[PDB]
Amino acid sequence: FKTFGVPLESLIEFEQDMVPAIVRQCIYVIDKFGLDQEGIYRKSANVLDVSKLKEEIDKDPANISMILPSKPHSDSDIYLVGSLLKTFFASLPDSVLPKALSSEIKVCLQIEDPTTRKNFMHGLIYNLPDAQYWTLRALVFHLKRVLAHEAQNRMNLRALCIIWGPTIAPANPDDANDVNFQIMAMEVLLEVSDQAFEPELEHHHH
Repeated sequence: FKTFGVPLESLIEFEQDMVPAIVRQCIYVIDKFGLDQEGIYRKSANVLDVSKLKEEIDKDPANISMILPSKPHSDSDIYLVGSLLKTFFASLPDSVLPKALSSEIKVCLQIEDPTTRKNFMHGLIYNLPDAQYWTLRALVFHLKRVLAHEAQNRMNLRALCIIWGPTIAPANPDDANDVNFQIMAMEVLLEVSDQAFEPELEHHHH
C-alpha cells in the first residue's frame, strides 16, 4: 500500500473525513511547531532527508508516526515536514486542482471584477469531488494560518504562491512555461477560501 504517487481518490477510502492521513499529520506538525519558523516552505529540506522519509512511509503507512518531531525538536525537522508535504502534493498523478479545470481557471483569471471572480472560483471549488475538495480545504486553511503568521515566518502571499501554485494548480494550457498562471490561480484560491469552504469547528467551552 503506497502513499506517494497515487491518486488522491484511492487514499481516502480509509478516512471518514476524506483527507489523507499524511496530509493531516504534516499540517498538524507545521501548525503546532512551524507557523512562526522563519522561511517555512521557502526553505527546501535536504532532498536525501525528504527521500528517506518518503520511502519509509511508502514501505509502511504507519510510519507517518515518524513525521512527529522527536524530542528535543530541531528547526530542520520542521523544515523537513514542510518539504515532505509539498512533495506529497507534487507527486500526486493529477494536481489537487485537476488539469481538467484548466480552461475554466483561464476564464476565471480574466475576470476583472473581484466579487464575480471569487464567486466564479467558488463554483469551481464547490464542484470538486470529495477527495480534492476536503484535501484542498485542509491545505488552504493551513496556508492561511501560515500567512497570518507572516510577521514571524516572513512569508508574503506572493512567495507562498510561487512555492505552492505549481504544486496545486494545473499549468497554463496555452503555455507550458508560464509560471504566472499557477501563481495567480493560487492567489484567487486563497482570496476565495473564506467563502468557498465551511470553517473548521471551534473548541472552547470553559
